[PDB]
Amino acid sequence: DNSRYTHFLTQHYDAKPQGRDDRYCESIMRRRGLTSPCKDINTFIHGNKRSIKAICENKNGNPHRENLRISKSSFQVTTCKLHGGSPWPPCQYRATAGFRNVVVACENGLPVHLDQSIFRR
Ligand SMILES: [N]
Ligand SMILES: [Pt+2]
Repeated sequence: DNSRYTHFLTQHYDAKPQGRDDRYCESIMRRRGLTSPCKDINTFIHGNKRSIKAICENKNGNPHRENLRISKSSFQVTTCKLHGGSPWPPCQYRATAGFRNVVVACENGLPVHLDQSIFRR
């Protein structure tokens, strides 16, 4: 099984978003099915899928806290934060474009969870 890996990618991977504005967040949250109810905060990693998997092995990661891993590389990311309001569509989102290392949980050398706490801030 890799269902938790492809689910991590649907929820937290966007290869090349072009524009990382409010409208982009509002669009992608709908496409990835995170608007029923409106997810309060969600982060998309950009760039190569290769380098995100490599976080699970010592090449591109370290141990972090209890169950997690933090990346050695920095990643282009966009955080989408809910304005208002209602936990029900329509969901408006504020986009914050960042560049830093990511915290994930790994299993079978694949990321299966993103720690959103480092992007709440
Ligand atoms: N996740
Ligand atoms: Pt998760």
